[PDB]
Amino acid sequence: MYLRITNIVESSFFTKFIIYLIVLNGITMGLETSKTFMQSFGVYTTLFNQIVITIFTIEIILRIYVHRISFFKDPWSLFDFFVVAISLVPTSFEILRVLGVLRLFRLVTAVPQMRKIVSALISVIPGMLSVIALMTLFFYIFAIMATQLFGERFPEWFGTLGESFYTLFQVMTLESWSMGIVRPLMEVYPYAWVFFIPFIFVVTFVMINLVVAICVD
Amino acid sequence: MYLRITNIVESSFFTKFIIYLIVLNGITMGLETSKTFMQSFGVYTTLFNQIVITIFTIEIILRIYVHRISFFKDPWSLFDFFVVAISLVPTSFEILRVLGVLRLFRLVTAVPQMRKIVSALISVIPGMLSVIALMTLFFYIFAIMATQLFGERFPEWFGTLGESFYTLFQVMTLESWSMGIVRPLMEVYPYAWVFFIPFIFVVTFVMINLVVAICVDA
Amino acid sequence: MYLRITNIVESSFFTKFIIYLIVLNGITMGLETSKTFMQSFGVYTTLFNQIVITIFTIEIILRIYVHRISFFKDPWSLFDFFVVAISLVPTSSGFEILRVLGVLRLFRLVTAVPQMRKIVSALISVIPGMLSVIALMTLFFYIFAIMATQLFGERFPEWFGTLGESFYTLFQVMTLESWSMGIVRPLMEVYPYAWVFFIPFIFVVTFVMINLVVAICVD
Amino acid sequence: MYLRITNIVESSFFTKFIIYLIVLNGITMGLETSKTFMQSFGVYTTLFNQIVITIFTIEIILRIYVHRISFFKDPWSLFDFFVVAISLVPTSSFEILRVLGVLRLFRLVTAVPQMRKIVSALISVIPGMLSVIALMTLFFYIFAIMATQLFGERFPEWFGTLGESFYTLFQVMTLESWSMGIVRPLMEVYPYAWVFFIPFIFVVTFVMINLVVAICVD
Repeated sequence: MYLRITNIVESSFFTKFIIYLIVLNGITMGLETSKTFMQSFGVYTTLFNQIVITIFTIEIILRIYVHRISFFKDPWSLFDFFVVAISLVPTSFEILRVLGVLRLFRLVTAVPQMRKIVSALISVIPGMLSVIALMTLFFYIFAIMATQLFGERFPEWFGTLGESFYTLFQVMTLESWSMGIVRPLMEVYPYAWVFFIPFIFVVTFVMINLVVAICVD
Repeated sequence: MYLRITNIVESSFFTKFIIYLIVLNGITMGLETSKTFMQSFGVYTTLFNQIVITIFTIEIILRIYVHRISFFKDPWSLFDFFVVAISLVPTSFEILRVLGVLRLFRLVTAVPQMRKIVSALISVIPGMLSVIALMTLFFYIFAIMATQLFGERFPEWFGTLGESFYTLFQVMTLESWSMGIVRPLMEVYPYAWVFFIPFIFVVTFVMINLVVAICVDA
Repeated sequence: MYLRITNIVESSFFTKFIIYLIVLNGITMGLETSKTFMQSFGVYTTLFNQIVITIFTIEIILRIYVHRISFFKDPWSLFDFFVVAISLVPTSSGFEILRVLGVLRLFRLVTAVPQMRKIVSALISVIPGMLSVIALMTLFFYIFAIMATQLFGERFPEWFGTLGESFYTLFQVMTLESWSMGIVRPLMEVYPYAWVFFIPFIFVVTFVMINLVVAICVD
Repeated sequence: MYLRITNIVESSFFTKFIIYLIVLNGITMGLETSKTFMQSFGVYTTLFNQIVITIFTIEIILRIYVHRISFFKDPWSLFDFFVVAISLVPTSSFEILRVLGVLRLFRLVTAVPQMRKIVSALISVIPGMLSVIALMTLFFYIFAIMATQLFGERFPEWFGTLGESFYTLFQVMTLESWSMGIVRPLMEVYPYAWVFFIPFIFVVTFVMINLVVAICVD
C-alpha cells in the first residue's frame, strides 16, 4: 500500500489542493475577521479551518509517512508542520489559532515561486551576522548606559534594560527621537545630545554599511 | 481620405501642437485653483476647458483613424483615451471634474524623452511583482493577526483589516509607530512589542534586498 | 605694468591669502552670535567686517582685470563676485536680509580652496543623468498639488488652502513625517477615502525616489 | 622574566580567558543594570568588578612589557589601554566614569579577531568621506549660523544659540517632526520661513546620498 499513497501527496492535484485550502483558509481566515458576517454564516466558516487544518494535518501526516526521515529536514513542510501543528495545536495561550494564520504562510510552503523569492533573501543573511552581532552588543552596551543615566527621571523610556533597549531602538529608527524623546531628555540632562547625536551618527553609519555589504553580490 | 490625416497625425506639428495645447491647459488648471481668479474670469476659463477638451478628442479620433488598431495597443495612446474620457463627463460625485486634471499627463505621453524615462521606471516593476505579492500576503497574514489582536481597546487603528492594513502600512513608513502606536498600545499590551518589532524587521528586511536588486539587476 | 600686478594675483601666497580671509570672515561672523561678545566688543568687532568685503571685492576686481572677460565666466569668482557683491550691498536700503547672505562668502571657502572646489564639483556631475526624473516629479507634484487644493482646501486651509500649501503639505507627506497622524488620518475624518490618494502617492513618489539612486550608482 | 609573560599574553587561552572574563562582567554589568540584582549579590558584583578590573590590569601590563612599543601601535591595543584606565578611575567626586566602566565590554571586539576586522572595514570607508564630512560641517556651519540670528528671536528654544540650531538642524536632517514640529510653527510668525528649510533639506539630504553611493562606489 506504500506506493499507493505515494502517488496522492505529490500529484499535480494534491499540491494545488493544499495550496487551495491555503488560499481558502487564507481567505477563510480573512473573513473570520468580520463581525457582521459571523452572526450570519459564522459556523459555516469555523469548521473549514479545522478541516483545512486536518487536511493540512493529513497533508502534514501523509507528507510524513512517505518521506519518513526525509520530511524532517525541510523548513517548508516543518513550517507547514508547525504552521499546521501550531494550527493543529488545539483551538484553545490563544495565538496558535492566530499563528494558525501562518498556515496561510503554508501558501509560501505549498506554492512555488514564493519559495524562491524567499530563499533568495536569506542567502544575504550570512554576510551580515558579523554586523548584526556587533549591533546587539552595541545596543546592549548602550541599553546598559541609558538605563543608568535616564532611568532616574525617565522611567517609562529608560527605566529598564528592556525599556532602554526599546527606546533606543526607537531612536535608532529616528522616530520622534528628538522631539519625542531627546529634547525632553535634554531638559533634565543638558548634555544628553552627546549620547544621542553620536548614537545616531554611529548607528546611522553602520546600518548603511550593512547594505553596501549586501550589494557585494 | 485615409492617407490625409495620417501626415497630419504623424506630423512634427501634431506632436508639437498637441503638446502645445497641454501646456496651455496645465497652466490654466493651476489657475482654476485661485478663487480670487474665478469670480472674475471663471467664464473665460471654463470655456477654454471645454475647448481643449474637444480638440484632444479630434486628436484621439484622428490618431484613431490613422493608427486604427495601432493606437489601442499603444499604452501611451491607450492612456490618452482614458485620461480623455474622464474629462468629458458632464459638469455635475463631483470628483470627475477633478480627475479632469489628469489630462496633464499626456504631456508624458505626447512628448518624446518622457515616454522613455517613464518606461524605464515601469520596466523595473516586473522584478518586484514577486515581492509585492509576498508583502501583500505578509501584510494580510499580519493585518489579519493584528486585527484579531488589537481591535478591542484600539478600534481606531486596528478595528478593521483595513485600518490594520493602513496602520501597518503607516508603521511601515515608520511614521509615529512607537510613541504613537506601540507605546500607547503598550499602555495596555506590554508585550505588543513582540508583534511590531519583528513585523518591522521583516517588512523592512524584504524592502531592502529589493533595491540592491534594482541596482544589482543592472 | 600689467604683468606686474598679474604675477601678484596668481601667487601661491595670494591663493593662500584669499583662502585665509574667507576663514576669518567665517569666524568673525560666528561670534556676532553672542550678545556677551557684542556688548563688550561691538566696537572692536563690527569694524573688522567692512575690511574683508572690500578686499574680496578687490580680489574680485583684481581677479576681474587680470582675467578680464574670463572673470565673469568663472562661477567661483562670480559666486564670489555676487557673494562679494551680495556681501557688498549697503546696510538699510530695502529689506534687511542682505547683511546675512554675505555669509555665503563663507562658501567662498569652497571657492578659493582646490580640494573643496573639487568635492563640490564632484557632486554636481551627477545632475545630467537625473534631470529626466526631477522634471517628472516636479510635474507629478504639480498635478497632485492641484487636486488636493480643490479637494481639501474647503475644510483644510492650513495645509491645503493654497496650491502652495498643498505643495508644502504634499512635500511633507513625501518625507513620511507625521504624514498619517499629522495629515492623512485627520483628512480621513471628513473625507474617508483619502488613503486611496496618499497610499498610492506614497507608493508612487517613494518608488520614483528609489529608482533615481540606482541611476546614480549607475552613473 | 622577559619571555615568561610573553607566551601567556599571546597564548590561545589567555586570549580566550580575557575574552571569557569580558563576557562575565558584561553579563555582570548587565546585571549592574538591574536594581533588583545589586542588593543580593551586588557585593558578589561590585567586587567582582574590581576583580575583573584588577585581572584586566595584569593583562594590559603583560601586553605592554611584552610588546613595549608594539603595544602602542596597535589601535586595537591602544583602545584596550584607553578603555581600561577609565574603568580604573575612582568613584567620586561628575560620576559618569563609573558608567564609562561599561565600555570595557567593547574589548570583546578587540581580543576577538573577526570583530577587529568588521570594525576596520567600516573605518576604512570613512576616509573617502572627509571631503564630504568637512563640507557638511562647513555647510551646516554656514547654515546653522544663519538660522540662529533669525528664529532665535521668536523661536529661541530651537535657534537661540548656534548650538540649538545645530541640534535642530541635525534633527531636521534626520527629518524627525521637522515639519509639524518646526517649520509650520515658524511660518505662523515668519510666513516665508519655509524658504530656508526645504533647501537645507534637499542639499543636506542630497549630500547624504552621494555619501552612500560615494561609499557604494568605493
